[PDB]
Amino acid sequence: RRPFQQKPLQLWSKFDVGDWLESIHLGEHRDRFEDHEIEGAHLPALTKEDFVELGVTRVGHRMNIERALRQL
Repeated sequence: RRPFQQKPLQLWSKFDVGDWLESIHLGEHRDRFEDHEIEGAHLPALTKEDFVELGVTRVGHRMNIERALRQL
């Protein structure tokens, strides 16, 4: 169990995003989204060029990240 499972998207600290990323099998991105201090409130406003800057250069990852967003 982890605190992102327990609080709304908009209250996710940068550490919570990192927890959620790993939960969707994208922990490879956890440290670069943490240095950019991406928060939960940030996740639904990320543009494709944001995702590149965050190093999510693979289409497949972008789309997994965004299937998961809607599941929330």
